[PDB]
Amino acid sequence: TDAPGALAERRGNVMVITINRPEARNAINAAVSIGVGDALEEAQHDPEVRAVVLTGAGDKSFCAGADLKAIARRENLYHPDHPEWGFAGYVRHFIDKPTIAAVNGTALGGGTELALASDLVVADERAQFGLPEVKRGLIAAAGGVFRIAEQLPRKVAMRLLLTGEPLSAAAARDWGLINEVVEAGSVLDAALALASAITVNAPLSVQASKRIAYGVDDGVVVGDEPGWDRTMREMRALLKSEDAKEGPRAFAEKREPVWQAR
Amino acid sequence: DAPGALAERRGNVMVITINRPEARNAINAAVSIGVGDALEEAQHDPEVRAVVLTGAGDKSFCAGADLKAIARRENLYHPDHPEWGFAGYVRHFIDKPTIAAVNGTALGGGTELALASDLVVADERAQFGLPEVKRGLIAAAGGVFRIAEQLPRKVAMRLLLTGEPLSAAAARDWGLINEVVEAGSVLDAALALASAITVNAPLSVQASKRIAYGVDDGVVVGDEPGWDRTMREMRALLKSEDAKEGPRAEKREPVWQAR
Amino acid sequence: APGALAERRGNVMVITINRPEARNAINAAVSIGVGDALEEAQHDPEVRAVVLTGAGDKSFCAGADLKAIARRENLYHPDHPEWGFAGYVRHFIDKPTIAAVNGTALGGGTELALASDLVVADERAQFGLPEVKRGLIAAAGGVFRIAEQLPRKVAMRLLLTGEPLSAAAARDWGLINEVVEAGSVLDAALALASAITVNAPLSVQASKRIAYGVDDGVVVGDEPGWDRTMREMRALLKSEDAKEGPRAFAEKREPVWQAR
Repeated sequence: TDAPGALAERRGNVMVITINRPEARNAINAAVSIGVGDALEEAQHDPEVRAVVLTGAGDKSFCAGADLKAIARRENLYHPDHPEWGFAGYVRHFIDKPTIAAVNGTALGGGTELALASDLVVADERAQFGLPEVKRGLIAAAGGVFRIAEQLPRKVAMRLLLTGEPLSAAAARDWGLINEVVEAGSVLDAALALASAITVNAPLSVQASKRIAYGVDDGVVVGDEPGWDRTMREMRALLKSEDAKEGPRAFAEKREPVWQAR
Repeated sequence: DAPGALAERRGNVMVITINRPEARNAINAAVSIGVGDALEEAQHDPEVRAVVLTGAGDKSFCAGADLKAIARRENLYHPDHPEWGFAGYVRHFIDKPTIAAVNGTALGGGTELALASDLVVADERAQFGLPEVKRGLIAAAGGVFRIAEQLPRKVAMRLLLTGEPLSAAAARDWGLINEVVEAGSVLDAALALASAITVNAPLSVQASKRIAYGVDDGVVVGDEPGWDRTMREMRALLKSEDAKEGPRAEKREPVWQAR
Repeated sequence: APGALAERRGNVMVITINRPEARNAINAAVSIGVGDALEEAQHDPEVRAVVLTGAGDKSFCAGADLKAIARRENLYHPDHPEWGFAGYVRHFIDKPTIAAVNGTALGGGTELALASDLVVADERAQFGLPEVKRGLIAAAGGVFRIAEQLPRKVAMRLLLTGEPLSAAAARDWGLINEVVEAGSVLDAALALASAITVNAPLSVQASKRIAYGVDDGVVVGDEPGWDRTMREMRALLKSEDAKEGPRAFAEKREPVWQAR
């Protein structure tokens, strides 16, 4: 085997990054973060690259979320040499070039956070979104807790965040959270077509427009810093809780968890 | 002849009911004391995993600030907790989820209670809106700065500047509220929504809420400029002749002096 | 002829961009006309609302005047650079502003709509930020305001593709308030003005100052966006691509970008 966690390939002036763990529903671990993060860095630096598409290998999963076995090992999910890029080497990894998530199937928790972190999203009609973290005693630590209400109407975002219940591709599109819903199996082609609608434009204009729209000073999205800081503060406490143990233990034991609030 | 608001348990939910149906459940100090105290009790009671806010009866959730009490110089907030704001509710952050069960009219202050809630479920007959501008006042209970945070900017500005109402169906379509339900069933629908949250990990829910609202040291810090600007405008506005003329106007058109 | 006209319709000042032969594109003459009228409206207590529209039946405003840009002319009000593009986009006033979009509203024209409190549009109107197709950017507030007024993902598609949005689609997202029958946009705008001007003027004015976060006359929350926009635009205007884009559009051909 020895296949990398993520592949990178070039379709003309678009870099296509494919999460490459279908045997594990394309869940994020450190190996995926290395593949994705390095490819994004290459995309940033190669002036022949005009856009990036992120997708998942196979026909069922974009990204099922953070790898639960890695969490259980109390293992870092991020690029080991680039903690500053966050989850998947992606969610706190600003690049000047447009990013499009091509959501080929399940996109729960971490998968939805990858969508939120992308500029644009095209989804297979079968794709499901959501932030179910609150059902397991953790939280959407990869940006979801503070970005969801930035990209969906506040009340709609709060229902998703607090219930942990999923959202169809159609409902995601209706709220303005993803851009387009496409026929089963066509998500990569559709995303490359959207990429083409951007890459025909003036590169310096697209790059400058991105930096201004996200409030970027020196490669950092300034406005996200308090969100990251608050998320990190809360996770530190939560990862120390008895309930964060019970969530996984209960799921495995096929019983409802019994929460203690400690 | 009754308390301004009631608090009761439905399982692990505290239901807080505004209890002035003869005054269309308008907010005065008596309501603010009851609501505020019930919220603070909810916050520290481990048996309580969610809060539902609703109005007594089949007609009104909350018609707004009590204008009779407004005319008569009486403060509307909790006298021991001015910092909780209008109805003891709109500047009273709690960790636990809050659901407005809007059983009828929800105008001005009433819409501001919805804005202050995490989630909103509404009776099909419910109306929202911010008619303060028609009465020579403003939406001082958070409405002026929160409306554009929860609706698209242009849609919000139209509501704010015209003072015209918004139907329950329209609020739902815009994503200002979560669900519209059949007449009479709003409390059971809110309780169902509460159960979709309370099955989840409490510390997860509680942390998600703090992060999502940007809470540090129990306060929504991002709201401070809005409250400060509201307070300065409101103080200045209450001295204007138009702020007197508006409330008084005997079912006739007001005549504005811009003074 | 002045770049903008101003008339009264009751207690409403109607400002009309007056370069129909240039698709009502913005130059310094328009900024002078619009900016002066806005400030007159601010200080005349008989004026309770303002409507901004374009002359003719084809265009509200097709954008920044491209010949003026090619000459490196300033497009703003010579006496009031602080008001920004069209003497409008950084010119806060107390009183409600309604853009009555009678047709094409692209680039600068969409930026006028973004800067207005409310927007009513002719069914034929198109919105969009095609600056990215001409090697420039929406420097008149579009780059940072578009995601404030449309859902982030929808905004980012508009911004990065440069492709337009129909009046109906803009209304469906809540970017504008209403879509009306061809030719009726001014009447629709006046009707909406009336829905506001009957209200208490002190209340309306205070509601505006709070909703936009106005302190000591300054819309303070927009400062970082203006500052980033300004620093980027100055760097962009020095690139060959910023000259190629408009040259290519003038020459009816595809551009060849160099990333410089």
